[PDB]
Amino acid sequence: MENFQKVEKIGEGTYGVVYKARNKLTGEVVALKKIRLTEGVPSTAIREISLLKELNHPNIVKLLDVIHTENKLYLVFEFLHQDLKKFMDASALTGIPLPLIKSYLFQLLQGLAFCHSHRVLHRDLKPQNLLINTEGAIKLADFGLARAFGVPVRTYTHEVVTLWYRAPEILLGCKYYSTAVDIWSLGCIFAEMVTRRALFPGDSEIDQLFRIFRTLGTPDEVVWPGVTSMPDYKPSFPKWARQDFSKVVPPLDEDGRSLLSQMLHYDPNKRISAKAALAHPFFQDVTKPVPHLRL
Ligand SMILES: CCC(C)(C)[C@H]1CCc2n[nH]c(C(=O)NC)c2C1
Repeated sequence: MENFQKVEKIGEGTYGVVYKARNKLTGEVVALKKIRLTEGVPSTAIREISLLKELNHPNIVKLLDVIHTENKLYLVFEFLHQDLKKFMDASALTGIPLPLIKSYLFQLLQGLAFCHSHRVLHRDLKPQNLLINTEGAIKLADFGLARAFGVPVRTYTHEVVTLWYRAPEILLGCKYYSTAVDIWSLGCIFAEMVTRRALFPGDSEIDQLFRIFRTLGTPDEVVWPGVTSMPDYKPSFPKWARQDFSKVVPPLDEDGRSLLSQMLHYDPNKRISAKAALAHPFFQDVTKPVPHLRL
């Protein structure tokens, strides 16, 4: 772009670099993602992304514009001041207060209920693409399209993609993702906010898969019909017994643990939907606290 002045690099996104930029004309502060395209223009991929501009909801970071020019694809996002990853790190000694964790989870599920009702999947939810503001809101950002740009083994910067929040069906090679993959990721995020430690910190696809198995038990046809016929399932997978759930997220009350267990069901069909999750008793006393943010 030429109508933008970089303020600082927000990071090396999954497709390109992201800068905090000022719209030299409007004075608007935005998050600008630059995706390098090499020759064959991704018309399909480009149209999918563009439709995301109509996806407007209080818990979704607004995609202001999508500019394809000079073999580059620019995504202009509304700017929020901090991501959940940084907030979680900054809250590591004291932990995020439960009422705030609950508020964040509730809002994220409202956001997912919204995109899912519009047939939009995120596919790569993680603390890094969950953005928060001073008023207590948290918003989903950077919806992916495995249906197009697939899933680059490594972001444009040769950087390692995090597998910690990946649903088991994706790891087992399912060709078709369902909205259930986002519920799984959010469940993992919820656990992390609660314990202050990643639930399944795998450093490889198989390690990711096995860490899940070690905690939730190796899945079989009883809990997950069809699992043994999945593309990457191997009858040789070690058979781990399911761990007592009270050991998984200790500080969490029973309502929180029951909701989490439902978000982490192996069978995508048994996994709770965002809509049903919003009705869970865990949210009976949900409120909207203000986070203490250091910007
Ligand atoms: C790949 C796009 C990512 C990096 C997730 C951006 C999505 C949109 C966005 N808006 N603000 C921020 C921000 O980080 N602020 C401090 C972001 C992050």
